[PDB]
Amino acid sequence: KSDVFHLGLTKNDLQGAQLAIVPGDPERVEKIAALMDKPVKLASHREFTSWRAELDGKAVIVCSTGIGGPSTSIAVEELAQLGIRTFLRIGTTGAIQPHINVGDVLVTTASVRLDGASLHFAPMEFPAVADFACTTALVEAAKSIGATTHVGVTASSDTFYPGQERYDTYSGRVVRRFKGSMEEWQAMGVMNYEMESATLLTMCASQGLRAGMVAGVIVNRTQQEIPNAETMKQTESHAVKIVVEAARRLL
Amino acid sequence: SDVFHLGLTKNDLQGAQLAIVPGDPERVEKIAALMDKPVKLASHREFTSWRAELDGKAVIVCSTGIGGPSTSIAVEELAQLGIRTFLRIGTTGAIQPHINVGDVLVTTASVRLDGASLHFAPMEFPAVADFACTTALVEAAKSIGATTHVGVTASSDTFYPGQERYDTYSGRVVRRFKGSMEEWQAMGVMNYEMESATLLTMCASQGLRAGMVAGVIVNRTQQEIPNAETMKQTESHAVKIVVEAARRLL
Amino acid sequence: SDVFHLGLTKNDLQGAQLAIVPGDPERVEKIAALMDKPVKLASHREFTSWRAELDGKAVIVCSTGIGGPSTSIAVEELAQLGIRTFLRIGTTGAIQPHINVGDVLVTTASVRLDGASLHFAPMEFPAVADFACTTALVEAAKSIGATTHVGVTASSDTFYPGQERYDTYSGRVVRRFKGSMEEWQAMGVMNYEMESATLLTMCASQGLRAGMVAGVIVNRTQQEIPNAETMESHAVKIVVEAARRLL
Amino acid sequence: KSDVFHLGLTKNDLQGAQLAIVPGDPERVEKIAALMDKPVKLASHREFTSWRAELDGKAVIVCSTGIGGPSTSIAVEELAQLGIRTFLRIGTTGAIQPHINVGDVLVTTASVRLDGASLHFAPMEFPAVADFACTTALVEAAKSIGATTHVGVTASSDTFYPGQERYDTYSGRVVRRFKGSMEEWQAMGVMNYEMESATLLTMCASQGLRAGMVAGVIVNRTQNAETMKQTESHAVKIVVEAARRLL
Amino acid sequence: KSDVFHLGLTKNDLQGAQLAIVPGDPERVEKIAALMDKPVKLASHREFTSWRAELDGKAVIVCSTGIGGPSTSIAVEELAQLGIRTFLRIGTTGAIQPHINVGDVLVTTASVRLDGASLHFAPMEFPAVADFACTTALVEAAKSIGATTHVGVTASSDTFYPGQERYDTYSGRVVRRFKGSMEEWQAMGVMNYEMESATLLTMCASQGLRAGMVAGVIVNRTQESHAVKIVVEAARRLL
Amino acid sequence: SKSDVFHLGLTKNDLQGAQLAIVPGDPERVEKIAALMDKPVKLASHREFTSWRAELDGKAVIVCSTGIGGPSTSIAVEELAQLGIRTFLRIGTTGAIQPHINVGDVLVTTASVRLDGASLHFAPMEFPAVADFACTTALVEAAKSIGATTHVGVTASSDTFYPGQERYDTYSGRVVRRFKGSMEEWQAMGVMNYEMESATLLTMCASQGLRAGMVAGVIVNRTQQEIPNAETMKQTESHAVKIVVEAARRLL
Ligand SMILES: O=c1ccn2c(n1)O[C@H]1[C@H](O)[C@@H](CO)O[C@H]12
Ligand SMILES: O=c1ccn2c(n1)O[C@H]1[C@H](O)[C@@H](CO)O[C@H]12
Ligand SMILES: [K+]
Ligand SMILES: [K+]
Ligand SMILES: [K+]
Repeated sequence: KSDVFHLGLTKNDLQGAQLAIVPGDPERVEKIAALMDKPVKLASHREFTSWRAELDGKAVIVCSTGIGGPSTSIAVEELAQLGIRTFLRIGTTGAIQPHINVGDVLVTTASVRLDGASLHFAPMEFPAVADFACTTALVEAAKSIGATTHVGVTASSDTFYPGQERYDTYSGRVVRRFKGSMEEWQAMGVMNYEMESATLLTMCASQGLRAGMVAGVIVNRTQQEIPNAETMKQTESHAVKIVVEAARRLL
Repeated sequence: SDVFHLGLTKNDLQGAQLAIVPGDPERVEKIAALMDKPVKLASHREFTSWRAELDGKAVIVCSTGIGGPSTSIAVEELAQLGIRTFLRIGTTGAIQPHINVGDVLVTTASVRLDGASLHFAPMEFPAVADFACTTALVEAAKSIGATTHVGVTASSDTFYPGQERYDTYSGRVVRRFKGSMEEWQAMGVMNYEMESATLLTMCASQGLRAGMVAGVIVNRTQQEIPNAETMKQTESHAVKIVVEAARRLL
Repeated sequence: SDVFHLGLTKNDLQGAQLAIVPGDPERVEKIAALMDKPVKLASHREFTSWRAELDGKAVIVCSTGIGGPSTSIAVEELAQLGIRTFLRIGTTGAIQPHINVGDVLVTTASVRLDGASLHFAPMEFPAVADFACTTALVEAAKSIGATTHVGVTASSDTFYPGQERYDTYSGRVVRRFKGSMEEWQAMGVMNYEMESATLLTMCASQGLRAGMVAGVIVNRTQQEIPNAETMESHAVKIVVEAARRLL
Repeated sequence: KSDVFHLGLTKNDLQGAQLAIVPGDPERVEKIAALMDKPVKLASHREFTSWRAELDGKAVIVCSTGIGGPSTSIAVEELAQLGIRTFLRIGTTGAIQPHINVGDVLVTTASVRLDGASLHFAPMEFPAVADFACTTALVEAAKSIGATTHVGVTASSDTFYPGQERYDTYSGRVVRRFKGSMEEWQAMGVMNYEMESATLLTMCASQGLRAGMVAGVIVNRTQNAETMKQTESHAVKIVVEAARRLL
Repeated sequence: KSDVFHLGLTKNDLQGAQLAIVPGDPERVEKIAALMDKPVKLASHREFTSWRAELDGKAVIVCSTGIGGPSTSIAVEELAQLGIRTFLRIGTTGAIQPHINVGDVLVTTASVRLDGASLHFAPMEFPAVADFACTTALVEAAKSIGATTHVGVTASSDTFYPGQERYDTYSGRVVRRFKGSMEEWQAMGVMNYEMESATLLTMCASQGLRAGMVAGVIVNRTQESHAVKIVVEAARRLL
Repeated sequence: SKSDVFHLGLTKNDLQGAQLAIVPGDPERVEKIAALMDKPVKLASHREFTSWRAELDGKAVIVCSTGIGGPSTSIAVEELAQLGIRTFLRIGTTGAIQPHINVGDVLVTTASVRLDGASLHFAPMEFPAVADFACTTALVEAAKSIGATTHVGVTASSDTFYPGQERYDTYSGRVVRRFKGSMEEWQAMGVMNYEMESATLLTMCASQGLRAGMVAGVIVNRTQQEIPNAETMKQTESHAVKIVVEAARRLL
């Protein structure tokens, strides 16, 4: 029994939930859901793992999107069908600005559309802009936690390699369009790359859905250290604490 | 004297770092008179500039004229003079049935139906407002009890075809814009105006802060032409909001 | 009155079918004063409009302000008012080493580096001047004896990055425009300005006649901004003589 | 532990393999592997589950891509880093031609690029084309198996909904560009919609890698479970047999 | 021998010519040349047939381009290599405005770039604009010949069928882009369709060569000798 | 004057039931391709469109030139399809851009980089300029039958011979921004060669239910110094022509 093609969920399964937290990794779903009351596994199909839970007496969904806009668009669409109206994406990310450290938290106001799925919802002229309420909740939750936060634009790429101008690859080549592109995003003040927000934010802002995006900085292109596992795990839980507190303000 | 178009010098600004940029040169005077020590600085072309003081802090008011090109000149030369924050105040025609004339719109980002924004960033880049600025605008409109709508604005290089107006000399709109208004409407776009895409883009991609607020004068979905007195209170209302917002950003 | 921006009525025009359209409102009166019976009409925003008379015919002078968007407003509403021929007089930056400040440039067509022209025709459509208007402009220029250059113009939505000026706040220009000036120059492009692409496209694609002429106030192969200070009535007298031939 | 960032694989894991079969669904990896000799699990991370097997004494990889071009581009790139030079996508699909029925097998010569990831590898003018040897192998194996086979173009979309012009959705609207697009693909002779091939074929064709695609039609858009299953098993047999001819 | 790859012409063959009249049809070259002094056949390769004649004691070239921008661009480049600096195209065309009649002469000021080759010389933003002295000579020649002449914008298409929105084809299909395009061109005041001017004009205007465009109307979509005489007389004025 | 089509000057009767056409660019090459077949006979010649009929294993086959470029290619293909042709085999010569490809080698195109304008008149840029599988198979097999050294892959199809193939030895010596550094990119992407008709041919056929294939003889290598004389070039041309005819046999 399922009301949607991919997620293997019913409207009944949601228990009146209208907000979902949407990480990329199916394995981070339970860990996120465990921070709320009465966490319970719902379904798991392909890259879509969903759990339901409770915040302040209200039902909340946690569901993975997988990597990239296409699978993200499927989860967002099918959750919307089942009644979700607010989406909070939590992620990890690599920063392209020197002044941003591993451990910091990024809140995305809007994304550069280096994806394709967003164009399936709005013409490129349309802004991949986050919901103001969502962004406010995220920024506020970050501050009441004491996290060092940066708010601004994020480049959202359909690839991990060429679209983020990595040259350490099989071909060692990046297509004309992306040559010298990172230095250009940096000069334009772009904070980071990730791979889902352009699709998420465009498809929501153009369909009367609310969307927010927050991420933990676990690496920095422009820095020379690495550094290590324990801070990456620590920062991750920061962002996770943050997205849950934000969700609390939006219920 | 220092910049080509505005005819202003670094000295004229008095260490001012924030600017309110209306479109109408004739509205500059008024906005500035709402603050302490209003003083006229210059007037060239569509650029009239005044200095004023807000909580003891120098602030500039400078008209942009209609459209991205002249806006982009005003902002650039002001940034050259030290301005880092820009708050646009304007008038708009709502295109959502639920938005009544006299409402206040705060723009988080704009649909880029202009050309000047492309001179700063490729189309993929979001014409997104600065968070602090948008927050200040929202909190000002609320503290003043204005019915506020917060969302996306379609920013057009034309008043007529780009906003799909057919009541014209030619009566035709180019293919790309045939059926575009209903599209924007279905997408939740609040309104049309003609500067924010250039503004938000050129600021967000150059390390400058920008926000925009506007008062609704018309509604492309309602039939009653607005009351000549409501439009006036609304404008002064949007103007009250932008001035209050600037205080938070000083 | 009859229109949303200009504050004009058909009556104000007095049967005028031609308009001279400069950018700066503060020189509308100065152009009007070259003709007979100049009378100010209106002034709202960047649109200052005057009426004059040339060889016993009514002529309008109305400023566009800087850029296609306000130009598109002026042109459209003037058209509603009955204007069918538009002659733009402007200032410009030369990108060819041999063009002197004070020279008169007549534009056959423009490189569309704007956005407003796209609101009238797809990019494939040429931003081309009306041939009668261009002939009148060239013929009038030959009458005056001005050092004149005829050809293509780059029309930009910005004064700075779109014309590849680097002396700016950021000192950077977006990828699209890096090394663009050199390319227009190699293509034989004469100059930069900010309104002709919009004007010529919206007119050529709506059955309206349009001409374009400008005085050089900077050579960009030398510097980004004029000194200047400076101090071309030549282009202005040419646009008036031209309008004379088109009445 | 790992030579790549996502797949969690080292070169040793491939045991010299140069060919990978790439399904989308991580849970179909075992079943495909199970058709070959000495099938063994390798790793599972995110949507990337990988198995190794053997075909006529040669090491073969099966690795899922997840849904869509972005994750696909990661799987292919990292596998290429591990030494894979030939990629065969196996899939399920919905036909958009009236003459293409469920149970049929489609071999894709090239794809309509309705995705974003292909552009990170080559400009839009570049063909998202399959490698000829792979296509030959897939076609010949299908003929060997007796499958009703269609060889041609496929539409590859970054979405399952608007990009395939579905309206039975939360918004009930499809963006301008995709309005009436299905009927156009149909009149152009396009066989089907799926979600990975544009990325897969473009990134391979522009990087000296071989790629091909076969899929089973389980559904027709213009108009049961057990016959859906029996079809997939046949398209799966097809890809495995084609793999043999490419080793 | 030849100094160029396709035309099979030598610089010597031009005898100093600096102006070319460029028809589309190779079979039309001889006819045009025979309206001038001392017409001599030069070469004939692929769709490029070239003659030399003499006009007012000046060497002039007549060279066919074939149909379409690509071969047109080959002929122009290779003629420019041989010293040609001025190109006048003479063509046939279908008018798309009710007021233009078959037998009328059209002079093109600029073209809608519905082609590909023009993009090999300038970005789409660049106008496919004709040279002013050439357009002037064509317009003044038209008066001399006594032809009903319209001056304005031409739609230059890479195809004869779908790009001119013809549906009477094998497929009966025209691609999204060109569905409803003819009516829009008409509403924009576009005069006619043809297939070479966008390329010709763009490549000349962006490379410092002079080009002009004139054509006889052979059909009107809403329902050649003059044009040839005009192009020859205009060539006189440009020597 | 008896033609069912606007340009070609051909009637259906002329085809005598033919359903396949060989479509070279050069009008002068039509006669010589038909000469590899039985009972060849000239049908017509108008503009750059010269056509012959001939027999292959007892079946009527058309040979018709397209002229240089997608526009006249698009006319020749459309009007022949009207006449009944359903399969098109283009044979050309080409300049290779890969060092490993030798002059005299033969290229079979699986799909083309669309550096043309005519293709867009049949399908948006997203659509692949891809060859029919049967035709490509026929050409590859035929290449083996003849014994040619064959490469199969992607071709760059450009609307110009000069700036679009990044040639600088020109009147202007200028190459527009889009094409600056393009040959090096195509090379890096594995593209085999440049030519000027295939993007149009392949797109219009693949998006209109027609079959099309592309084979070419390499008469020059852009990466190499030495340029072969007409003798070895004519020799190359012969091989490709033999291959297109042999390939046609398998498609009848
Ligand atoms: O380099 C120059 C010189 C003059 N102009 C210019 N660029 O653009 C034109 C603007 O409308 C206006 C802005 O200065 O004046 C024109
Ligand atoms: O509608 C028309 C009518 C005539 N022409 C045309 N389009 O294009 C020109 C081609 O060179 C050639 C193709 O028929 O003839 C010209
Ligand atoms: K995925
Ligand atoms: K203005
Ligand atoms: K040709």
